[PDB]
Amino acid sequence: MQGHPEVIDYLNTLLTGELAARDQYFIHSRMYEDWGFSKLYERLNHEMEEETQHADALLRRILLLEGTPRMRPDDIHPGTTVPEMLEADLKLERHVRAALAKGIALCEQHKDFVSRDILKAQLADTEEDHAYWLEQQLGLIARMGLENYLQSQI
Amino acid sequence: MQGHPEVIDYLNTLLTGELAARDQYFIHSRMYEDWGFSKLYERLNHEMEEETQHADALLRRILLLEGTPRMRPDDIHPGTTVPEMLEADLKLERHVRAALAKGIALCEQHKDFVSRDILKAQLADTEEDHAYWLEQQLGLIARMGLENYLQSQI
Amino acid sequence: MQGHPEVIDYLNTLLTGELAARDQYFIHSRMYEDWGFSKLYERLNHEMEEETQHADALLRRILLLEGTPRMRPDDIHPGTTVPEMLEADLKLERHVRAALAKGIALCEQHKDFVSRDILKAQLADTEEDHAYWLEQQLGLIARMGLENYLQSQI
Amino acid sequence: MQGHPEVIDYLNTLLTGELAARDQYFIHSRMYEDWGFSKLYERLNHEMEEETQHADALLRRILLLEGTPRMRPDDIHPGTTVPEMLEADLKLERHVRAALAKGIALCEQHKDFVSRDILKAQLADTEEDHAYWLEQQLGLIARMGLENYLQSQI
Amino acid sequence: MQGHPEVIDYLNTLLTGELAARDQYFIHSRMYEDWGFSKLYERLNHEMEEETQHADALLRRILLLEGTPRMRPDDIHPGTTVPEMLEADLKLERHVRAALAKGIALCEQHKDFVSRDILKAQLADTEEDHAYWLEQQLGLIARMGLENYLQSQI
Amino acid sequence: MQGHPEVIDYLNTLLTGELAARDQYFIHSRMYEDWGFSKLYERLNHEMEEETQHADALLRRILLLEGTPRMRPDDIHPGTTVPEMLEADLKLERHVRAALAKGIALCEQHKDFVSRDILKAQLADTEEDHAYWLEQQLGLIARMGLENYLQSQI
Amino acid sequence: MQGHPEVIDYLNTLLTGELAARDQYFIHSRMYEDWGFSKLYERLNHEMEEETQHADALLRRILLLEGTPRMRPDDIHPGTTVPEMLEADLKLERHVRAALAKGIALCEQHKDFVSRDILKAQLADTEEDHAYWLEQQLGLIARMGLENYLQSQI
Ligand SMILES: [Fe+3]
Ligand SMILES: [Fe+3]
Ligand SMILES: [Fe+3]
Ligand SMILES: [Fe+3]
Ligand SMILES: [Fe+3]
Ligand SMILES: [Fe+3]
Ligand SMILES: [Fe+3]
Ligand SMILES: [Fe+3]
Ligand SMILES: [Fe+3]
Ligand SMILES: [Fe+3]
Ligand SMILES: [Fe+3]
Ligand SMILES: [Fe+3]
Ligand SMILES: [Fe+3]
Ligand SMILES: [Fe+3]
Ligand SMILES: [Fe+3]
Ligand SMILES: [Fe+3]
Ligand SMILES: [Fe+3]
Ligand SMILES: [Fe+3]
Ligand SMILES: [Fe+3]
Ligand SMILES: [Fe+3]
Ligand SMILES: [Fe+3]
Ligand SMILES: [Fe+3]
Ligand SMILES: [Fe+3]
Ligand SMILES: [Fe+3]
Ligand SMILES: [Fe+3]
Ligand SMILES: [Fe+3]
Ligand SMILES: [Fe+3]
Ligand SMILES: [Fe+3]
Ligand SMILES: [Fe+3]
Ligand SMILES: [Fe+3]
Ligand SMILES: [Fe+3]
Ligand SMILES: [Fe+3]
Ligand SMILES: [Fe+3]
Ligand SMILES: [Fe+3]
Ligand SMILES: [Fe+3]
Ligand code: NA
Repeated sequence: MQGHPEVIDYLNTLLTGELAARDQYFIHSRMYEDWGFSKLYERLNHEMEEETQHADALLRRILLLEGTPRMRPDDIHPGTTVPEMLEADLKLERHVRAALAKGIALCEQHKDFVSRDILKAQLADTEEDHAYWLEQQLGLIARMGLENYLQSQI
Repeated sequence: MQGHPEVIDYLNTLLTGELAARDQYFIHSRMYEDWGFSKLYERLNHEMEEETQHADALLRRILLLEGTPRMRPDDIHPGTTVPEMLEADLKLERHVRAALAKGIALCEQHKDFVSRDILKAQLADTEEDHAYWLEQQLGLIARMGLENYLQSQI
Repeated sequence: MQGHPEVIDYLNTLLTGELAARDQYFIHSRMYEDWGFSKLYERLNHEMEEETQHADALLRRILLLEGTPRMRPDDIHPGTTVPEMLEADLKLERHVRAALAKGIALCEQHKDFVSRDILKAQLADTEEDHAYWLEQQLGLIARMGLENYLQSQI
Repeated sequence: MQGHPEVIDYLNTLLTGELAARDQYFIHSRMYEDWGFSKLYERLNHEMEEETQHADALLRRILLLEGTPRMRPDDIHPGTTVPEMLEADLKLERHVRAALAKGIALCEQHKDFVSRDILKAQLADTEEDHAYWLEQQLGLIARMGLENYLQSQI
Repeated sequence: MQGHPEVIDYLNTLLTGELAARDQYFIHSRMYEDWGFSKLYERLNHEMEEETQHADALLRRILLLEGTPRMRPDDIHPGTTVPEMLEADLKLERHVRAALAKGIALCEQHKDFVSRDILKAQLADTEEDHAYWLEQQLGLIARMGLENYLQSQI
Repeated sequence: MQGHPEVIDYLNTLLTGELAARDQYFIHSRMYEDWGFSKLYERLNHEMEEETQHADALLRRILLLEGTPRMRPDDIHPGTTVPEMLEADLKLERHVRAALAKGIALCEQHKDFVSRDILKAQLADTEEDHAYWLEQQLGLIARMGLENYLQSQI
Repeated sequence: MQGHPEVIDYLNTLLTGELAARDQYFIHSRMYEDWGFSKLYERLNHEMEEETQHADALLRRILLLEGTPRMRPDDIHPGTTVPEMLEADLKLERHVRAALAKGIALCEQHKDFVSRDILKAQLADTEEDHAYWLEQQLGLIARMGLENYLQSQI
């Protein structure tokens, strides 16, 4: 079934963004492990798998709609310290959140309700799981201090 | 069996107080979880269930005594930080403690010994479980500092 | 992430309504049990738990959106006989249904699609589970008579 | 193997009748459930599955005999109340019974003994299971009254 | 709860379409089995069950909304060869897809968000399961030839 | 119990025909295995066992009726290639089908209803299992070509 | 421990190549599934996981050696048909093979024997698993024809 060219293009924009999110969590999780923070490694490794699934859902939907997926990831922007890395992932998730919301609006306008639902599932993941967890870590650092927070992530 | 109107009225006062305790633990537990303190969430979520059972015991006893339960909760007074929330719950439990003790005295005076025993069970919970645990947390903050205490509640 | 103030306010209106639904089922279920209708007790006790979960979902979403939840329940309006209690719960659910539908429209307008989905889940529960079951009981009373219906709920 | 054109045509008449029986039980069972009579729902849902199997046996036999099955169901005639629905299903089963008996006679005449046996299996189901159960329900309503009968089907 | 007459009417249009889809898969699956293609039989038998569930969801929703379901299936249009049957089912699913999308738009307009969600679930099934699988089979025939494809479906 | 001499004689005719069917499947199944088509071997080996049981039922019935069974099999007519062997077994089953139908008519005429039922069971096996499967194989060869069909039977 | 800058740079070149291999298998596997070749989907999905592990081993080794991993994947070059996709993956694996062999030589020269061993493990995977399997598929297409080969991958 041929999708609407505007929806396919916009799914392709989301796809290169999810491929990038996957890669930024790839490097941050391994950096965390390199420093001995295994709890941060585990969480961001898990989030890398989750972004791979988000990318996979977009890719498959684009193929079903007879589009050609764009496989070049967006640039990533890794941090160099634990607070910079948390902030960099939160900025990325906020960008994804905004992009998914605009995508849902576009899908509704072009009456592509299944693509809309696929983006809504990812939006809920972005807001209630990925971004929220990051806001919490930054909040924890603010409440107990960075040293105590890092101790808790060994 | 018709209870004494003074006992029924006083059980109704305790009931609106327990409905309020339930609700104050509802909001504090979720605030704790919002900030990433899952151990505080778990404990206050558990205490919300316990106040619901205390409310339930009062409600059922009022119905057995052919009274009409008053279902409007007392106002709650949530805190805005972990130490304010602990202090606010301790103040509420101290109020409940005093109210239950006065109720036991009233039940004894009106020779309603089963209602007295129901309040005694709740009084033991209030003093030895709910209030004591709160005093302990505040004591811990005083002994290791707030930052260390918060770290321990992640 | 800061939610839209209009959405947060409206979620807060829904929250005080769910806290009230929870409490009206609290008292009706116990009244049913007081009279010996254990099947009505079981169903409304189950519905009290369900409204507590609906309230919980709203409360958590409001906190995620950086709002302050309003914990005062709306007034309840319990019945005094089995048909009045069924009618009173149906009137409450119809009110909730209308309020949730208006909320979904508001969330769509402010492009808060995750809050919309949370309300849609609750709307489906309200229409297809809570309100429908009540309409059925009233329908049963109409078809076999109140005496037979009450016999069936022992 | 080419069947006798008269037998194939007559199997096709039975087939559109079974497709209709399936559909009339589809709607009646769901109407019963809509009203809260789950025991009537369960029985007629089960009978819908049974008519689907009766239809399936006829359809497959028609294909084996190199005919073309007629898939348009006969008109159905649902009732609007429990006694009308029982009467409407009994009238349909009595019609099926008569049609199957005439079919068995036709198959015997054209020496199609396997098609005869397939109709005999369905005739036994129609008389001893479907129609009999309906006659029993109507008999029960007559003996204990409609209100008591409906109570028993919740 | 009385639904909007325009939504009820449109659900009734979808219902007669699902009853038809169920019946077209009924006959095609049995034709496939008659020819010895058991893998096609299994898949279309499974899809017949799925359309029966789609019909059932619509029927129940119409009853909940106090409408009267229309139980006459749309005409079906079975093929006479494996490629015609695949094409005929794909044409039917494309028609259903378009009809469901228009229905979702109508439900949104009349603020019937639960009926909208029921259609969205069916739309996802239609696009991502039923229609996609058909497009794949036709694609396979194009890539390996009809003879090889038929061999693979024994 | 002495059977009718005409029925006994006719059962004896069917018996020598079943002994022959058993033997023709004996040789064809082993020829299929000799060539490496193990799926054809398995099916015709299974059908040899089934004809042995059909023969056994006739033999025992003849003895019960105090007749003397005729144990000389009819001549068989094996094919020399897979399509000739399928055609030769289909011709044999069509002959058996016709002979069983005439036998059922004869049994009905002589009011030997148990012998009739024994032949009806075998007739259903002949039409719906043995002959149908053969027609299907020949149909498959016609649809995918003989080479592909043979590949599928390895 | 600081690695040799020339080795770190060369590991970084291999890393962007493995990230690309991972992505080319990502898209090809999903394209294969889109067309209904589930065996090709399964194999290339498995190879995507394997390249992710190869990338992960390089990334971690670069961090251990105190380098900064380069996370931008090389360009990929997906095919548009099954033979083009197989050829495109074989060309990529041949490039990886050559790059790994040059890397092993470089590591030996700089006496980084553990990095050498990590590349040797990946080289064995590339030659004996990934590239060999691709050569086999192309060989199969050449021996039985593309149509038969595609049939075998459903
Ligand atoms: Fe997760
Ligand atoms: Fe997660
Ligand atoms: Fe994502
Ligand atoms: Fe998640
Ligand atoms: Fe994310
Ligand atoms: Fe406890
Ligand atoms: Fe406790
Ligand atoms: Fe208490
Ligand atoms: Fe306790
Ligand atoms: Fe307490
Ligand atoms: Fe429930
Ligand atoms: Fe419920
Ligand atoms: Fe609710
Ligand atoms: Fe529910
Ligand atoms: Fe509710
Ligand atoms: Fe049955
Ligand atoms: Fe039955
Ligand atoms: Fe029937
Ligand atoms: Fe039956
Ligand atoms: Fe029937
Ligand atoms: Fe399925
Ligand atoms: Fe399916
Ligand atoms: Fe459907
Ligand atoms: Fe499906
Ligand atoms: Fe469908
Ligand atoms: Fe068998
Ligand atoms: Fe057999
Ligand atoms: Fe036989
Ligand atoms: Fe058999
Ligand atoms: Fe036979
Ligand atoms: Fe492997
Ligand atoms: Fe491998
Ligand atoms: Fe590799
Ligand atoms: Fe490998
Ligand atoms: Fe490789
Ligand atoms: Na082949």
